[PDB]
Amino acid sequence: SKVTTVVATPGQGPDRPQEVSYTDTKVIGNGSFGVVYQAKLCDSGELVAIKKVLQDKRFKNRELQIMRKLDHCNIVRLRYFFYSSEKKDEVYLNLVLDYVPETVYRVARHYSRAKQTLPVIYVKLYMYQLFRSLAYIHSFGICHRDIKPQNLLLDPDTAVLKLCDFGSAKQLVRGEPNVSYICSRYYRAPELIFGATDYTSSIDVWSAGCVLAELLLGQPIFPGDSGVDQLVEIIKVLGTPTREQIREMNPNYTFKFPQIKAHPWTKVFRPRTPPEAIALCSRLLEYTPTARLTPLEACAHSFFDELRDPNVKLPNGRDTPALFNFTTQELSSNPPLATILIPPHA
Repeated sequence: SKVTTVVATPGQGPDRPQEVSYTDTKVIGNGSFGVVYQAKLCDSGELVAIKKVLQDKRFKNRELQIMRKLDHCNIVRLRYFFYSSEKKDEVYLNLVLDYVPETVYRVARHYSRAKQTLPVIYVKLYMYQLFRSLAYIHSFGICHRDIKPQNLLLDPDTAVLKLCDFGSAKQLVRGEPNVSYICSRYYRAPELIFGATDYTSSIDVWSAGCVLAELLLGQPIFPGDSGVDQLVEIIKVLGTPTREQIREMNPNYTFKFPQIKAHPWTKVFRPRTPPEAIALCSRLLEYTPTARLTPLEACAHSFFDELRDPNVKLPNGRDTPALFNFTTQELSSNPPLATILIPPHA
């Protein structure tokens, strides 16, 4: 019934605002983040998302500034943004984003409620796409700081994955400190749990490594409602961290801990799990942050060879989505991998 018309600046490109118009405005959800809507652009009939947060008098919005610098097919694209007015005599930023209809969390839960596990092909597609999006944003020095299944949108028909929510994202610089209260419960890296403030982008990776294990296992790998609990689940799997490992994570703590041996990664997963899946996990979920693979080194991992097979298709008969359209930016961390990341037939 209702057509809202606004004058919005576009996400990227030059600063030249246009008349955008939309209708069918539904709440998708709301939380600490503010409110997220769905709506339908009057022109294309194309669906979009609108994230509405209150705007600080004092400062320019961080999430906005980051979103404008980003363009990559595995990351929700900021189409437009505008300023408007639930709390009166005050100013709201509105980000108009790509709409993506599912989330990994919901899909994962669907498979779980049905006592089944996601087919490994879908794990392979999704994790690979997530590892690219990190590869990209990390190359700008930007850390997302809140990797978890809910922030992984999906189109079930096209198998495209898009990372979302940059509300916690920030650029890490060596020698600047950073607040250690930023990851979500099951996915925090140990350095964070221990309250370190000299952490690096390798936190985003430890999280992905949790998302992987979650998808293979059908339930969270390192659950717990307290730091202590999470830490005991971690030690159960990785074994007692050494002195050298603790210093690498957080110097101020080098507590004592329970002396537990490592339950070999092969004994952690269901029996017909692929060993490359396991192999990958073990290199992602490392105590020492510098020992963790980088996101690009992940994409080039064996687990992902099937995606580079020239005959791969989706179970529904369609082609796999863009997997190979790397840019110079994405590759800057380590350009030789192109020889493995871009396969003969692409």
